[PDB]
Amino acid sequence: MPVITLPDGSQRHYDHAVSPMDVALDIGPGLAKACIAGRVNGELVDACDLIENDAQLSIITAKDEEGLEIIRHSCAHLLGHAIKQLWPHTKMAIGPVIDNGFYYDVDLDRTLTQEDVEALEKRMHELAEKNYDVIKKKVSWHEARETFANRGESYKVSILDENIAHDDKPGLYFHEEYVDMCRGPHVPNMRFCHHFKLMKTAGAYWRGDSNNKMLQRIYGTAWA
Repeated sequence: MPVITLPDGSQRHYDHAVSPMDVALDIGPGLAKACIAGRVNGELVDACDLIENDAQLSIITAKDEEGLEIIRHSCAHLLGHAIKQLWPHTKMAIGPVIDNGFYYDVDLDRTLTQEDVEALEKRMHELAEKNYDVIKKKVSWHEARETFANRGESYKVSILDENIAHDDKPGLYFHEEYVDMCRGPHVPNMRFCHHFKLMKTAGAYWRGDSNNKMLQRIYGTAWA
């Protein structure tokens, strides 16, 4: 039975857990439509994450700096969704947000040409424009590992094996048939990710170790 307090001091008593999106909808249709994520007791969370206990809540929109960052991060997932359709054998490594954009390091046997990059961006636009919902599932370390092992995503499995505590609960984000992993937040729907472009590609050793495989880094940027 959380008591939710908004920035303006108004309070909402609930007798069941509610998500930032649930509260946004209770306030108005416009706020719900603009909602990208939320901040609960100082922590950024996805719009679908349940608030079990009392908390200070604010709704994050595309007008917030945090919203822009989330849009950029989700565009990295979009790149994964698209590249796995074009070259299914591609393995996804790390795809973070950077100052003014994002990138994704990938393992594929095709040395990407400019035409390949353009084909990748075209597919990203086609997919984002379908305005599909991003489905989040909080899972155990073991469920996350199984999910990526079944997809043959060895780099994601390596991140779980070496970089994530076994008691951590990774967040899985489903983009239709594609799945990625992150602390997020991520957008609730791809309608928020229509403005982006891919830029250049470069090389980057996996884990910065020259003993490892040289991956291809694909850079892009996105905006509100």
